[PDB]
Amino acid sequence: ESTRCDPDLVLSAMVSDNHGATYVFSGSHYWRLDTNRDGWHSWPIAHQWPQGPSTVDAAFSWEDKLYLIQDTKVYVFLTKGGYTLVNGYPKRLEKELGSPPVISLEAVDAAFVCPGSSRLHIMAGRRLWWLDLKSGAQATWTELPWPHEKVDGALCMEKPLGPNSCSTSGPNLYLIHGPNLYCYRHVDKLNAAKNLPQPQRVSRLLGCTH
Ligand SMILES: [Cl-]
Ligand code: NA
Ligand code: NA
Repeated sequence: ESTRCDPDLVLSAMVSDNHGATYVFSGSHYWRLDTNRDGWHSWPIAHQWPQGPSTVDAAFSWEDKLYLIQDTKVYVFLTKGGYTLVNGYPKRLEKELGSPPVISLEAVDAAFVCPGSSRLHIMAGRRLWWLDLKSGAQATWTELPWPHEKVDGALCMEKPLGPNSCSTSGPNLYLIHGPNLYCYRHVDKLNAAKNLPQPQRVSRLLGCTH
């Protein structure tokens, strides 16, 4: 194969919840990879995020909150006992996270927060920033170097995506672009890299024969 094993499949976001549930988004649908083996059925976003966005451009989780971003709107859900939209959401992104100095963002491509950090990393185009989630809209975005010109989604977590990790100490840092899945051992490796790393294929991750 379905959209899953399609050569034109493009993912739009990745996120994992405080409980260990990992989701990969493709526009208006998603798949759940941390199942056990509950088919490879792709669900429409509303399946679990009843009142969320139509499509997801980026996603992250911090604490017991799961964030979904659509264009310039952010949706924040509590992961108490099922996802509940937070009162007052969604909100303009600048109202929640502030803004980079010289740019006015219209869309965001990827986001991630590594375990045991309150530092949100956000990417748009060939730019990558970090900001402190503890500072709300007053956050200062610091531009970091990296080797990517464009990404589709990102994810930082202790367990590996697929059978093998690329990090012995910290959590695995994953960036996706088109059919590729890249893994970095730490954010510093990401900032220091001059070439991209051998990618793994997303299709294989999605349970395809190739
Ligand atoms: Cl993302
Ligand atoms: Na994205
Ligand atoms: Na993400």
